[PDB]
Amino acid sequence: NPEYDYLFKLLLIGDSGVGKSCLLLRFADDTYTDSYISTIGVDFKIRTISLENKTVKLQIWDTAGSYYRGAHGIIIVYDVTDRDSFDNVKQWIQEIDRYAMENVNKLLVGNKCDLVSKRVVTSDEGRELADSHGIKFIETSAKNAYNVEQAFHTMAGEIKKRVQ
Ligand SMILES: Nc1nc2c(ncn2[C@@H]2O[C@H](COP(=O)(O)OP(=O)(O)O)[C@@H](O)[C@H]2O)c(=O)[nH]1
Ligand SMILES: [Mg+2]
Ligand SMILES: [Mg+2]
Ligand SMILES: [Mg+2]
Repeated sequence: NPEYDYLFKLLLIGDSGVGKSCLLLRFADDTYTDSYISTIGVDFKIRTISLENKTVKLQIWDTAGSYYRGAHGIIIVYDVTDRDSFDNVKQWIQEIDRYAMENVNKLLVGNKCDLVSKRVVTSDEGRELADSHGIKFIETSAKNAYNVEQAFHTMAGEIKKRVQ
């Protein structure tokens, strides 16, 4: 009996400091530290999930390579407390659309939503950007786990719809 029905390669991209590695560690290991992480110590993380009746193995990178790793899905992360990281999403997307797989799936993530007093990008602004690009949007906090599992499951769900 085969271990899994599907293998999906996922890449997290976005400006330095937005929480890409923290999002991965929370999802894959259910850990979080405020302490600086230069490297997670491995090239990628593996987690297996269930989608309807299918077992899906997720192979996830928090660093670019090929540059986009032949990813089936790309999670674009900004920090809701950092306006520059949000504006730069426009550039990340532009590069994905030109240089990643032609029909790669995309998800917009606004991270650090636990920091309500430091927020400078509204949820509505995040949603507007995602809508303009025809992609889904989710706000997360790696710190308290809010929406982290949902973000990756949502990404997997979008890929599955495309590959059947
Ligand atoms: N308050 C809060 N801080 C976060 C969150 N995620 C990451 N951080 C902080 O942001 C820093 C940068 O995160 P990191 O994962 O290294 O960002 P990366 O450069 O995109 O890989 C971390 O060291 C944490 O201090 C979050 O969800 N909430
Ligand atoms: Mg990192
Ligand atoms: Mg700027
Ligand atoms: Mg800058």
